[PDB]
Amino acid sequence: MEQCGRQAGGALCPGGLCCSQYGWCANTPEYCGSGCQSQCDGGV
Repeated sequence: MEQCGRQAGGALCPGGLCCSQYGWCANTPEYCGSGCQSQCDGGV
């Protein structure tokens, strides 16, 4: 799992993954919902 956002110098997730409020990359509501830092729409 890649890191992102505040927790990784502002980095975007690879492969259209959502960056959670904790700075981890995945595509579940826990990552793409409230607090999502980037690519919250899956990179559409």
